[PDB]
Amino acid sequence: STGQHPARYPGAAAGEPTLDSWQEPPHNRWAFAHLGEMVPSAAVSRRPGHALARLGAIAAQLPDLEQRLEQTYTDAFLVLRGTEVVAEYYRAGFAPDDRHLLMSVSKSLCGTVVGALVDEGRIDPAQPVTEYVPELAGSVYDGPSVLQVLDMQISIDYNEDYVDPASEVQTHDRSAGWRTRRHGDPADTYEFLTTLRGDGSTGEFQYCSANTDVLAWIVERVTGLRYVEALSTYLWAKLDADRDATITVDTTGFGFAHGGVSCTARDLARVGRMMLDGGVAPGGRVVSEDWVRRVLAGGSHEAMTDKGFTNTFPDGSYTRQWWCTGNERGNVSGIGIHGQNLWLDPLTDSVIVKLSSWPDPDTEHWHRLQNGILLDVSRALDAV
Repeated sequence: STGQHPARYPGAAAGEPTLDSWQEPPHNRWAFAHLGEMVPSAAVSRRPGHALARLGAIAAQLPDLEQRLEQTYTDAFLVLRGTEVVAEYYRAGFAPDDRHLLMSVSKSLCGTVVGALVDEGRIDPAQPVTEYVPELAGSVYDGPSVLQVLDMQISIDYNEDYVDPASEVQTHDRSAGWRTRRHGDPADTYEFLTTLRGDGSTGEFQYCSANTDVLAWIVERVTGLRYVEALSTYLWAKLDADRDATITVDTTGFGFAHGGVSCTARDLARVGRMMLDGGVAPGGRVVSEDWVRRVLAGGSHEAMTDKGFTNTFPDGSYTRQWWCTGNERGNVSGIGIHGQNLWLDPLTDSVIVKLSSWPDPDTEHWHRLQNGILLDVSRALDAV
């Protein structure tokens, strides 16, 4: 009841292959070249133990920076000033070219793909979600505009108490393959999204992962491409990246748009570089100049009532899948749980990538330390 989705390969039936059919023809021609999409898989290294610290450059102004990175469970840290890498850090056991899960920084990448299609005139943010995904009729996404999804200004009954298996947040993970399925669970991410309800009100920010996955669904219906491919075509393939990114997929092959991307720190910085270059990447324009300007400008401040954000950034806001600090520097950031940031410092034409593994997903304690680092590093880049 979720309508047409992009086939896993040319001519594939809906939902095919599954874990139980991938060895059968015609699936197997595709599956034998893509088995990691069906079965958990490990890299077998072609290459035959200590932290790498090349902090520059900023080490003089921040002598204790490495210790501060250790204290916030930093896995990869990179500062791009202009086009130049001016500081790098990677923990022992994590190589410079290793990939790291982005969690909700993935959302900012999804918003970028939507922006690309807006630039092409294939998505109108003023249109209702149901213009593109009619099958969301009868759900909380029946009524709201695409822009309201982009800005996450839709009231949704979405329990964030993860430990409760009944919670929407854990059910979302189970539907998408991030957690073991329970009997009665939705078959895939699309079905889960259709189960969501709300009181109908809009206009106030509510951070909710479902919004990003609806955006990816819209992308698929508009382009006919799997979100996996759209993310490449409209963003990743234009970055001149060192490595492919990866994205977890659910049982239909739908990329887990809201949280499932992994990539290298250096490559993630290329996304920030594109944003600070007015939307243009090495391989071509990604989003319009206007789109970038709107991101840097922020969303409606009055919509933003998340004290977990405004306690630190009183004039903060959220728009188009980016957090906007509204601080004196105009900092904007992608953010994901356990300490992921794609942090933009337009003042110094710099991007800071910090990819981490805090023991906890989201506490005031970790955010205080992490934001202190990002701000101190940003200021260290100012001319003096």
